[PDB]
Amino acid sequence: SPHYQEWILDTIDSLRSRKARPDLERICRMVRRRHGPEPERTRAELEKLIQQRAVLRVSYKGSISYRNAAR
DNA sequence: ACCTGCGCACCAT
DNA sequence: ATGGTGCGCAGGT
Repeated sequence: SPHYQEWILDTIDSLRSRKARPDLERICRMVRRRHGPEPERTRAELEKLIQQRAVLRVSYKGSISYRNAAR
């Protein structure tokens, strides 16, 4: 889908907005419920966003989080 | 189960 | 100091 990048970035923003860690599990869970795709597909799309440096994967306070690079 | 809301301690700069 | 972050809950669907 052409909207997948926006789906993931909006999900990261929404998890930050409710003060929840944007980890892989919550990102995949929210994309599935909002839009349909299975976690395997969201994992693959997220990896593309990391290679494009649109999303940053960081370790923070002992766990991995994903950051919207535009923010 | 599912979801959102949030105070404030924590962390890099 | 700044100014973003998310634990550990409360509370609703």
